Amino acid sequence: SERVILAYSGGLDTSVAISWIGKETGREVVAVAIDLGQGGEDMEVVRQRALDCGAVESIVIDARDEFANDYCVPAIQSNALYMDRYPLVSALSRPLIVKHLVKAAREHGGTIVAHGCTGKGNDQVRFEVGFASLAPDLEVLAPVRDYAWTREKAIAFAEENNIPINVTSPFSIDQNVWGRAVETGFLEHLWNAPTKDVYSYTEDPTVNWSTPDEVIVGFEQGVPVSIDGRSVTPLQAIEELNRRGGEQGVGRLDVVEDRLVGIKSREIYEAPGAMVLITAHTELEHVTLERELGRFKRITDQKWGELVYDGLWFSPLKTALESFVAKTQEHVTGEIRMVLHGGHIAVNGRRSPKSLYDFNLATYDEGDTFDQSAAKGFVQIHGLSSSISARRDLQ
Amino acid sequence: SERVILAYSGGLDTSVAISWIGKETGREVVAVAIDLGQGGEDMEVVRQRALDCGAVESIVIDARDEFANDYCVPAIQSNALYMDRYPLVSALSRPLIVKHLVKAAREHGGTIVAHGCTGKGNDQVRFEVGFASLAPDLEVLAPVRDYAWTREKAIAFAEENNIPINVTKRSPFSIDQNVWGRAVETGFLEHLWNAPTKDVYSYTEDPTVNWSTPDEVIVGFEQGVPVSIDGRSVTPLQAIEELNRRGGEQGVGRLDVVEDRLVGIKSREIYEAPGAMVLITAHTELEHVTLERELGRFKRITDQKWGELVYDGLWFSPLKTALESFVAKTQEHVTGEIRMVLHGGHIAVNGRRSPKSLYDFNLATYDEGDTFDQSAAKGFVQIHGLSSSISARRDLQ
Amino acid sequence: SERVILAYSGGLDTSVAISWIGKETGREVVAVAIDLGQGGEDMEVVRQRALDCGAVESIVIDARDEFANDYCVPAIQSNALYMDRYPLVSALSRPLIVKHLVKAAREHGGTIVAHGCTGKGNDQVRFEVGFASLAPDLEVLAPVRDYAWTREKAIAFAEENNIPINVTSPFSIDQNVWGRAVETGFLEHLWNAPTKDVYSYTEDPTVNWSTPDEVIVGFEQGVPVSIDGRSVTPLQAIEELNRRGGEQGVGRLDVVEDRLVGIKSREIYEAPGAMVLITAHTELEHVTLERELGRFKRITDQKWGELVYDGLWFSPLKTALESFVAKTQEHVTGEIRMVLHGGHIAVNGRRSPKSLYDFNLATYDEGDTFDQSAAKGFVQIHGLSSSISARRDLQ
Amino acid sequence: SERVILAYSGGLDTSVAISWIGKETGREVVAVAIDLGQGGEDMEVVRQRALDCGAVESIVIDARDEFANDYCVPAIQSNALYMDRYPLVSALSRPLIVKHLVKAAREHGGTIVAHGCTGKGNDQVRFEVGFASLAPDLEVLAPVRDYAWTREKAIAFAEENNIPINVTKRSPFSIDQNVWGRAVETGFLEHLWNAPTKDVYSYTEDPTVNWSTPDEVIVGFEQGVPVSIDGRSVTPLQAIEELNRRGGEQGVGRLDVVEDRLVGIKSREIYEAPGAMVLITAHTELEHVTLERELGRFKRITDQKWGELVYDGLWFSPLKTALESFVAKTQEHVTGEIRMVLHGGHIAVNGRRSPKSLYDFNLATYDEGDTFDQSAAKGFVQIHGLSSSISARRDLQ
Ligand SMILES: Nc1ncnc2c1ncn2[C@@H]1O[C@H](COP(=O)(O)OP(=O)(O)NP(=O)(O)O)[C@@H](O)[C@H]1O
Ligand SMILES: Nc1ncnc2c1ncn2[C@@H]1O[C@H](COP(=O)(O)OP(=O)(O)NP(=O)(O)O)[C@@H](O)[C@H]1O
Ligand SMILES: Nc1ncnc2c1ncn2[C@@H]1O[C@H](COP(=O)(O)OP(=O)(O)NP(=O)(O)O)[C@@H](O)[C@H]1O
Ligand SMILES: Nc1ncnc2c1ncn2[C@@H]1O[C@H](COP(=O)(O)OP(=O)(O)NP(=O)(O)O)[C@@H](O)[C@H]1O
Ligand SMILES: NC(=[NH2+])NCCC[C@H](N)C(=O)O
Ligand SMILES: NC(=[NH2+])NCCC[C@H](N)C(=O)O
Ligand SMILES: NC(=[NH2+])NCCC[C@H](N)C(=O)O
Ligand SMILES: NC(=[NH2+])NCCC[C@H](N)C(=O)O
Ligand SMILES: [Mg+2]
Ligand SMILES: [Mg+2]
Ligand SMILES: [Mg+2]
Ligand SMILES: [Mg+2]
Ligand SMILES: [Mg+2]
Ligand SMILES: [Mg+2]
Repeated sequence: SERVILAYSGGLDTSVAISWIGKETGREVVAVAIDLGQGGEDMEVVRQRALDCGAVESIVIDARDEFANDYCVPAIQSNALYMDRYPLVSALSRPLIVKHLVKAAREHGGTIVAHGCTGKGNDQVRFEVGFASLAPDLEVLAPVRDYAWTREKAIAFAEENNIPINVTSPFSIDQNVWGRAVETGFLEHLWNAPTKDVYSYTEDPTVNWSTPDEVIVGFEQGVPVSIDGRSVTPLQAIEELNRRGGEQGVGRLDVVEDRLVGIKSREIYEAPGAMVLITAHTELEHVTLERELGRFKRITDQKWGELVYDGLWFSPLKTALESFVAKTQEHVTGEIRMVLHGGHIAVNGRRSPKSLYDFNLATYDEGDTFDQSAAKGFVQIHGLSSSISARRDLQ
Repeated sequence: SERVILAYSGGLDTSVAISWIGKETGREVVAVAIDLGQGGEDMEVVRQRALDCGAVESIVIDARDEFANDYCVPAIQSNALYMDRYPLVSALSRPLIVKHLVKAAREHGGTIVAHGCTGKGNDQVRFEVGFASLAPDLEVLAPVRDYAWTREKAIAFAEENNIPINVTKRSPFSIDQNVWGRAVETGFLEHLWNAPTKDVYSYTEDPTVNWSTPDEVIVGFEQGVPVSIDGRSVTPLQAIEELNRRGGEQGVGRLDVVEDRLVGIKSREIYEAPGAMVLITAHTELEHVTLERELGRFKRITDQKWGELVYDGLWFSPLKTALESFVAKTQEHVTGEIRMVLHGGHIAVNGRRSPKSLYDFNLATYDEGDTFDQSAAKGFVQIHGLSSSISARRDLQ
Repeated sequence: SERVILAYSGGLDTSVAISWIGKETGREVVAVAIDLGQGGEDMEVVRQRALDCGAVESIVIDARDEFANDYCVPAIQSNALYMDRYPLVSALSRPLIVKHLVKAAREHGGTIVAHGCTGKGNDQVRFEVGFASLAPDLEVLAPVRDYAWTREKAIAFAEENNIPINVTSPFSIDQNVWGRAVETGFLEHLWNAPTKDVYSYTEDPTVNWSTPDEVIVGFEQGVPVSIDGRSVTPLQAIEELNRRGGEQGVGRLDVVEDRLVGIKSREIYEAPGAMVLITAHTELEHVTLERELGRFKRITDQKWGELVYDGLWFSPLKTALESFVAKTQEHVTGEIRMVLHGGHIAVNGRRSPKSLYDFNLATYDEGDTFDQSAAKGFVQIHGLSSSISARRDLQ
Repeated sequence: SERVILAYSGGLDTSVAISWIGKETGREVVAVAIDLGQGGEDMEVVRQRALDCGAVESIVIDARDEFANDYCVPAIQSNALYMDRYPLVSALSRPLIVKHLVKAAREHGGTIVAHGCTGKGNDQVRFEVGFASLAPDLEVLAPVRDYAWTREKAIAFAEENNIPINVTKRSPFSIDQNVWGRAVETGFLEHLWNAPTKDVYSYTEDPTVNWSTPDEVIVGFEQGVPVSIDGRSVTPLQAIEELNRRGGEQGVGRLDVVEDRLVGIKSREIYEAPGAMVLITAHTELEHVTLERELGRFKRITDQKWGELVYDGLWFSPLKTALESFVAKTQEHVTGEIRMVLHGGHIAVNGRRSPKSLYDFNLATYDEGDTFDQSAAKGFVQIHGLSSSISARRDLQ
């Protein structure tokens, strides 16, 4: 029916965009809001807002389990830490939102999709490269980037058209079950430290002095499946570790990162459950993956994180890396014990039915099975090519 | 006089090895003890012990500053973390010991060098590849690996040959320590479900002890070298020692790692490296402010490779040497200060400043001073996504 | 029955080894000879020789198709060129020989396997790492390396025990359907050029002046499946291109390579079919694989070739790379036209039903669909981070 | 005087662009023509044409040696082959043109630089990223991409404004050539099942022509720089030109490539680069003789990355610059001679010699002089294979 399908968050800009897009294009607007565990307002209140702001149809998709299962678990399996710091909090959800917006377009006669991203962020890239890969036939509208859009203009438009919207905190927040990101003007200066007011997912790391939390996280083929012996879904694992890590101030990040669009920016993140899961998963790989496979997998972990940050979730390199990763995870099964305390994650135990750790090869005790007679010859040949090079250097 | 040059630590085993090597080879032994900040017994007491055990010469080399400057600083510049966990505590010192043992051989007429490493560790590799690179003419003697030299054989030899040595009780800990960090291996910790207890720690206090007084510290670098702490100029050795103290008081740098040995097996070790972890963390944060994006992405690859080379006994290899040329160029503008809070066993960055910053407030900000030209973005996104879009179209066709 | 299973090539050393191993160990010997297309003597003549030299059982395994399908085709799919020169001629067959020797051990009550490799080559590594991965319970005997073995000693042993064996050319040859390797004393000097006598698989590149051979090689999901429109099996593809490439002197290689055991050595190879197949497969990937996937796949191609050279065919990194490769090959389907002439392979045509080449995006003709309005903005942001770095450098 | 500095090739389009830019901007134009060995019209004829078309100044820079020394030699040292096919013919010259255009701007009071690249090629990127790095104060004008400047608009403008220019017939070939190689694009070859015909070639003869007389050539390097041919000393430019001639006579360096443009599309191009391919082939062979194994493995990674950076318009990027520091160290011992036969369009190596060789005859040989200690091999194999053996055991358990 030649609709515009709007990725709808419930905020001022996308709410005004509904009738603004209607006027600019002459088309009806279907609002699509995704529950990723962002909390705050009930999703029905968001759904209703889009209707009151002129959407012909307004839908909520509960994608929390899908987000955990199909986006967060892959990030865990590639130990994804952008800059070796950031578990891709905002980046991971964008391809999922894209997927559902395309699906909604097929269902509701949409020929255009729209998003409210700005022109100096990464999110525009993640949305628009995604749309171009999944549905190039759809026109993509970026009203906030491409149409001389300002808050004042949006508010003036809302006033002129009696749009029922709240137009009344200096924090720019993005949160979901995987983590929370905070931008504020004060923190754009790199010598300014964050204050307690920036935080929500986590308690101050000083709170629980005599009550550390020791937790055991179990994985089966790279997927988190248990906490302290209790079976859990991936969403439940993330939520429980968000709570337990958050109570210990774990996962507070303060990062200067390279945006794909050419600039550095400073951001604050809270990602307690994510950091516990990625740390544990890494420790389990050290127990279950052979040396040279592990060395190379640190390269593919890094590449994967870059691809997803760079808006290339749907790229063929990312997809092929997933086939590599799936094979590596076959035996990544076992339990990792960590103490959560003081904002810190401290591993102190591992066990695995797929362990490559061999006590008898490692021990000096009576059970020692390592044949040391091999070592002299190994060292001689291991060192030979660089020895020959050194001789030449010195000649 | 065709001497044996012994890498001498002062321990019972290598002490009795001096006398034993003398009888078994008929050669004179020169003991060389290197001060790397291992503490323990005074070096002169160590030096004398070798003499009393039959060494014809016994020397001590104070290499603490050389170690910090020429080994620890390179590790900082490559953010060296083996397994992404371990800043190479025991690995770093080995090439420096090799260098000095070779120098001692040339000066004291040595034709044989000896070490006390075992046959299932990495240190044998680091020593012997080093010797093969720096001085292939020297024969290498490894009594522990190749001639079954044990504590028992040593205690027995010293009693049978009336060697004036005091036999110390056996420790449950296998410990290697220097100014850069401390490594602990115990039988109990060979079981991966056993957690360490407080008795394995020495360099660091439990995080709970000084919990009430978090320590905010500023570390300054110039061209990738640590040069100041809280505004005070320091040498690299002083930087390491001060941050060992301050991080140690906060329980920072406690590591518990299952690592891949080059000799094909996994093993579990405890490390304490408070100063090293503060320096490497701060250095990494400073590179995020001062190195361009794609240079940074590739340097994480070379950082990893460098750590592997040094772990694998390849400090002197031509790839390691060539990576150092790459690293030196990258460090030219790695100058600035990083502010961190040490608390709870954790290092928390909360500030950066740099006269070489690539951060541009006006390009990043949303305030009135915003200079970012957003008109470029639509086109950038179209072309950045185009090759994968074409691939997707083919996939779906 | 506590047998030794010998990897049996039919030569002097392994023939004498049969009764020598029998005396040294007191065990019966099962000889296992693999047909990899090495030609020369009929395989039955080889089988019979082992019996006459004292083997209790002697078997021939015809593994030519298996070698092509399961070892050569993976090498094609990773464009495997060691040193960017050598398509792993001798390296590829070793894991296959290992596989069949282990199988024979299970069938014939073998507790020991034996091979005739020397101590300064790569082949000992490929055999023994393979045995250690597939069957660590088997003792591995290396009589030629570990038992003070010399040709004179072997001949003296044969004389003393009346072993019926030929004990009478200075070439050290290893050949199979994938290629031919030649070692000779004269060529151990790097300023010595090879003479015509070193060659067998290929004609001199000067022969066919006015009769070049244009060939079309077709692939389906990375597997060679046609030549000049004719369907072929992978073995048939290799054999036909060996012939056609060989007639044009294609695939003559002269390489200084790094052995895993620490030394450089000089070797001559003939690999006409292999080089045609790998060249064509590479050209087809340039047509069918997206840019950044191709850039990364050149890294995995190199790593794969190193792993196989280094005796790590069965390693978990190699196996995981195969999962990566399998995904990349999904659309590597199409035909590559090349001229074979003068020792050279010259591509001059491609076609593919899975092509990523878009004529209309590339052309300047009337059909041009490239939107150039995007380019200014792309260049501005692509260049921004290094521009900012340059500004800092210059300040 | 707020001049426009025009990267001037001498072609019809940019010639009329001079006059057109003058009227459209009211600014004076300075034309800068760079001699990179493109041949064709005499540079002074080119220089004069710009003046006749209204340029206030017209200069010619002979950059042939600078190009060989500072751009082609780095490409040789990184064995630069884009797609593992293309030695960057057109990509290499762009940063050198940028440098000279910036220098000309400073000298002649230019505030604007202009180029004639299109919006779907790589050259726009190489020019504009270059300008943004070297001289961000300069405005960049791109008439072809941004102001619809075409041949037709040029032929029309020159007739309407009485411009004293001779209008040459359109070529079916889009050609870019310099001393390093030649690139040809034709409509016919935009179809991937069309083979090139003899008329697309110029730098090289058909391989059949001189088939009866194969050319054996020795190329010598010193620290990775080509310095001799058949014993005769040469400059890098002389090396390139001589091997262009000798390889060209044998049909060497004919390339036909489907490549990935940075702007997201594939395209098909023909190249002729006889001298470049001989030099890069020889340089690679020499590294196999003079660089240690693991250094060589990693350098194939940096070789690939360097070629990508330069293709992608990132010659001036800090990763490229840092890789150059890595490369310089690797080249220290890349000294020696490589003997090849040029014939049949093919380059066939058949000899190497080097005073810095890592080849050791006695370690390799099976003759009586054999020095390889085989007793080390069994142990090496046991430990080399151990981690994958343990993994296999777990897999099978
Ligand atoms: N949960 C969601 N469901 C649907 N669309 C979403 C969701 N989250 C984000 N988006 C889309 O992503 C765009 C960018 O997200 P964001 O950076 O959160 O901007 P916003 O929500 O529009 N403004 P703000 O109130 O500042 O967060 C939004 O404009 C929406 O179009
Ligand atoms: N500071 C040093 N100066 C000289 N040689 C050293 C030094 N530290 C270690 N070595 C050498 O390295 C070998 C292995 O180190 P280590 O594992 O510390 O052995 P050890 O000291 O002999 N045994 P232990 O008493 O248990 O520490 C020693 O046997 C010495 O040969
Ligand atoms: N086709 C095969 N079937 C079985 N075993 C084989 C085969 N090819 C090689 N081998 C084994 O691989 C070992 C090394 O191969 P090679 O280098 O060919 O040595 P050889 O054949 O024993 N001596 P030579 O006559 O010089 O080739 C041989 O000794 C055999 O044990
Ligand atoms: N030798 C040179 N000296 C100066 N500027 C150059 C030179 N070669 C190329 N350029 C610049 O690079 C741009 C693109 O190169 P090219 O593709 O050769 O364009 P053209 O020469 O204008 N068109 P054509 O006549 O078809 O070759 C040219 O328009 C000039 O601006
Ligand atoms: N505060 C925010 N809204 N941040 C959104 C982006 C977060 C992070 N910089 C990313 O690119 O993924
Ligand atoms: N406890 C010890 N002595 N450890 C020494 C070795 C430490 C560490 N595993 C290394 O290889 O460098
Ligand atoms: N002439 C030979 N037998 N060569 C066998 C080995 C060939 C090659 N150097 C490899 O390691 O694979
Ligand atoms: N025919 C041409 N003018 N080609 C110029 C570009 C050549 C090559 N594709 C490059 O990007 O460097
Ligand atoms: Mg929002
Ligand atoms: Mg990493
Ligand atoms: Mg010690
Ligand atoms: Mg043979
Ligand atoms: Mg390669
Ligand atoms: Mg031109």
